[PDB]
Amino acid sequence: SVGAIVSIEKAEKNFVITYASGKKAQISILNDHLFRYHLDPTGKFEEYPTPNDPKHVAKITAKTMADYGTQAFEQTNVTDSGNQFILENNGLKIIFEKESALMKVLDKKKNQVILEETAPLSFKNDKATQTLKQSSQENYFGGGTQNGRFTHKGTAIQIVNTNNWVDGGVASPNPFYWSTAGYGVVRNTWKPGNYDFGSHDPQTTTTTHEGTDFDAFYFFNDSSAGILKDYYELTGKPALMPEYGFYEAHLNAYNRDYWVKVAEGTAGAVKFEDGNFYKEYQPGDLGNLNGTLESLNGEKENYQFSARAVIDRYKKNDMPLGWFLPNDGYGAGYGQTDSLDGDVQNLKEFTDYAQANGVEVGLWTQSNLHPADPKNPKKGERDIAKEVSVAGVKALKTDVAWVGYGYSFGLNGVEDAANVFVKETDGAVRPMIVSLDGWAGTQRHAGIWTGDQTGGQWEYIRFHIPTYIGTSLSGQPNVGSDMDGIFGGKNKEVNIRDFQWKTFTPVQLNMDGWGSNPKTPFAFDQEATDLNRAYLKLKSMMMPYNYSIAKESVDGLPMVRAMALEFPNEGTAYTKDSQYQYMWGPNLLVAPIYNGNQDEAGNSIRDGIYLPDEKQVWVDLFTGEKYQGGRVLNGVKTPLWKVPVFVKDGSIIPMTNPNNNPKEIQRDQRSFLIYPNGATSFNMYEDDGISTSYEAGQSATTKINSQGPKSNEKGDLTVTIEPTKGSYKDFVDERSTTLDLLASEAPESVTAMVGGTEVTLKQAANKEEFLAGTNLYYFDKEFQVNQYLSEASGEKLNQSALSVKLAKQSVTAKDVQITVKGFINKGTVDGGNTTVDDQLTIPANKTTPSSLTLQWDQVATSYEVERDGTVFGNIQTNTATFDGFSHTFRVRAVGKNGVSEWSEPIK
Ligand SMILES: CC(=O)N[C@@H]1[C@@H](O)[C@@H](O)[C@@H](CO)O[C@H]1O
Ligand SMILES: [Ca+2]
Repeated sequence: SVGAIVSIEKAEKNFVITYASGKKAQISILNDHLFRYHLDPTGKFEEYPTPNDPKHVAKITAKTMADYGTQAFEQTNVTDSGNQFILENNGLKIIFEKESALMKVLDKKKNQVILEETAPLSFKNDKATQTLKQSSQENYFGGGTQNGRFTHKGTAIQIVNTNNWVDGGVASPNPFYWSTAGYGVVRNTWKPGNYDFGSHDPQTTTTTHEGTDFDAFYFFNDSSAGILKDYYELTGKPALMPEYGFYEAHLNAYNRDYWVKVAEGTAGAVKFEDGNFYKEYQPGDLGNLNGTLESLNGEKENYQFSARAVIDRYKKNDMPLGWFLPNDGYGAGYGQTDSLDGDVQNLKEFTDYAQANGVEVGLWTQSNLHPADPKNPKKGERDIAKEVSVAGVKALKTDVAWVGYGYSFGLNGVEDAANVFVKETDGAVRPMIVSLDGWAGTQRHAGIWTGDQTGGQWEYIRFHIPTYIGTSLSGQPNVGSDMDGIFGGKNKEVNIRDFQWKTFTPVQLNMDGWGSNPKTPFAFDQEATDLNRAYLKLKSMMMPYNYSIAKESVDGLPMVRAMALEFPNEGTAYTKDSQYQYMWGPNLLVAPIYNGNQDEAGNSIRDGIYLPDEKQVWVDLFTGEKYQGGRVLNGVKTPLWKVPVFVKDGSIIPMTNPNNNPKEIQRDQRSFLIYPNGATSFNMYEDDGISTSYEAGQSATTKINSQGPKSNEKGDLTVTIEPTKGSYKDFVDERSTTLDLLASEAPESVTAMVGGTEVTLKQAANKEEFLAGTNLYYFDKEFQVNQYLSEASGEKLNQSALSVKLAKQSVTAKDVQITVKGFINKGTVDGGNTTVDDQLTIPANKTTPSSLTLQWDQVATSYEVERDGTVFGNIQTNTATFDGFSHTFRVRAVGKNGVSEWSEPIK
């Protein structure tokens, strides 16, 4: 081993620790809350760990140690205090016991010990292991894409390039974890590892990587946003996707296969527009069969089998479509010429057709992106420089066949590809790369998709929700996956539920040609197709809210937010009670349907809807039905048309007109859906949607403020839109403004100031008059947040809103202030009254490996059971089952006038 510390000297640029064994480590102070520790037997102490291949030159760190400056180091002292050596500055006391050589860190502003070694660094069996104290309330996140998982206390996770895309695998590892205690750690290695968060000993956390040295960055911070910002300053801020990357893509090969005319009901038969059924054959599987060769452009008596025909199908079905990959398949290619240049020209023609239709082109790549000889290529080589500058390609997907060796391979490849898009375009195209097999740093270039799974199975949704949440907790906000899987299909219900929740996620890939049916939003019956569209249109309408939380994700909280990120004071937000839900940015709680459980009316039964905060009203997005938080709801009846989504009362949600791609967005309009509740605020981000210029200041922000009464209360409402700050290519200064304000009664008065001058508002007599004029207001009892969903579901889904339209104005030179007297948005709050009812009798009076069921005698319009101090409600009968254990059970009844006293604790 290492032995006692004999000494810690302040050398020129770092602190040099000398151990009894003669082994040395360097501590580098980078800022007042971040330090590198490196124990290097070699004594070389090189800046960068050795990659898997010398040609791998992409670095884990995006900022060199020298770019952090010497100041923190200058303001760090080393003292000998008898039993300890101590390094101290304004941020950190870093304390080493001399004999044991154990390190602990005190965070000075908190005046707490955040990190404590409980056993020394071990180098046994060509592995480098740290051992840390784990506290009873300490929770852990990170590791990258940890398939099926986000919260790691009491578990071990593999920091391994597993190439396992299902539950329990790691699609994209990251040697980065953090503690709720207030520390994050990056291990400065390309080597695989294993982190054990007290799987067996719950007072001990061990972190192991293969190899012979120990190199790590420790950062301390009092907020989850600050931990990620530290990881981001260190390894790279996430890339901001272009607008189009938030829209569903279509991925398939259209250059390779043959379609053969077959009987309806033949296995793999697809109906085409000519009324006939065809089966697809790879050229190797065709044998003696007669079929039609596909092409990208459908120029060879083959149009319905083309890539263009798919773009035409998305248009005909009125489905949003952002981007298209037409070479996604093994040996597919993107042309049928005798040359790379011939092929690039065929791709260019497909790109012009796609762009005419508002769709961008990407390429899949199973290989290196450059010819052997760039000036003299071969047919069937790749040339990303030409694909980009001749053919106009803007996006890339990295197949496992390219990046599958993991670790340094993927980051080098993605760093390379990203640099090519920006240089070849002079920054007119920002990177849009979807990858996997990532590492620390990947997020600065690429988002991830979760790989190959089977859809049309509820497990496809169940495992994916925590997958998304953990990837985002690991400093990768750009996360996505196949729409209903690359394999399987034939389950309408699962197909509908997949589109539903992926509305509130970054990247949606229609990964076509391997499944039990085509992979499109229109693969099922009219009902599925009409719900799919409703939910894709809702995403398109939410694009201003979506883009603003994406900008926030570049240097802050990710877009998919673990409940703990938005409610850090609630135990429930940190555990598996939060594994199947999340906040989509600040304002929406998404609790997807993930199983086939139904009542006798055919609705899905949704158990375990965690609504945080006992003081907070939650509003059903679609219906307006209000719910009180501090509770987990069981038995929430969800029909097929619906996915459980609740607005945080107080929310401001920037919206736009429904659209099928970014060029259909009306840039001379702006719209705000608002749920006034005290004083709330939003920062709307925007830029040119496509270039690197956002990195060089070419963006604008608009700050919106709602200053209204409390949930369900009457008062003055003042909505303010502050002057837009910043500019960018094709910025539109002149815009008309809509406010939709959820309200239960017609208001007393509505006035407006624009840049300090009144604007006379007339009251509309009807919806038609309101939607035709401006400088108007209107109390609308038939306000439909999503008309497509009203019409798909067969419900009106009418809410009451106060809607306010202002004429076009300069958003840069003039603010907006709307004032509403007699503003109220009131409905009955479910679980609104938790006050003891004296007149309600306290409730009177199947075990498996870990599923306890509890029963009692019938008082009460429902009951509530407290399960280890967590309140489960909406229990509509006299039994309830609690599972997912390795516990205590107080119940109470619920009448029309509050609850009963809690029964005594049962075990
Ligand atoms: C993990 C992975 O690479 N999956 C891909 C799948 O997404 C697709 O690109 C397919 C070719 O159509 O090849 C697979 O290798
Ligand atoms: Ca094909």
